[PDB]
Amino acid sequence: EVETFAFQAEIAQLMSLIINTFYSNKEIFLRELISNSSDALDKIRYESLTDPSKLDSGKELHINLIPNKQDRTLTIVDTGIGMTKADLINNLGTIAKSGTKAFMEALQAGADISMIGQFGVGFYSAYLVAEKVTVITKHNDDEQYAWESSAGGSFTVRTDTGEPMGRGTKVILHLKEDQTEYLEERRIKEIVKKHSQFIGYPITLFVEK
Ligand SMILES: c1cnc(-c2cn[nH]c2)cn1
Repeated sequence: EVETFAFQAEIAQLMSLIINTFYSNKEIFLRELISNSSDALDKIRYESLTDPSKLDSGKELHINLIPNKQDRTLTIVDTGIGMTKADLINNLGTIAKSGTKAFMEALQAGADISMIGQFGVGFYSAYLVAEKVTVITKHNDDEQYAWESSAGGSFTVRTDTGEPMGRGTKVILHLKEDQTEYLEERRIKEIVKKHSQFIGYPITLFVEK
């Protein structure tokens, strides 16, 4: 049972701009997704300070980077607070309408795409390198759901029957054919060292057989 939704016009405009603008510094997508994971881990940590049972779904707070050259996917896994179904539909827990508005005024006033995270819509930088993005998420107050979009103005939401997560979010980047450098160990290591050196959670880069 798959539900198909239309993006708000402003968000469709944001994704088309990310996809169509010539902009070589694509590597910032990873910084933005790791920063979102860190924000999500901060949220569940804060809730656990007054209610330890919030971590019954998983005590470990971490970020895993899982490249898969056979599937041509880069997966970013975190054990943060996760998102409800309502969060997923409402632009993955962002204020993307007003964030896009501010972002696009900044771009016409000197800014470049690498500053997207300052406007709260850094998730959509995934489409710098991915032709399709799948988001699997589990919030303590909801069931496990799968969000998916290949842009084109629509996204889908369905209950996820796959591997249970416990709690957190898994962003699966189905990479573009010419963006497979982000599956190489030394390239991922370089980007993490360059842009995410002060993230306060363990970031584990998985290796492949
Ligand atoms: C990218 C975008 N959003 C997230 C997230 C996780 N929990 N809540 C929001 C993670 N990575």
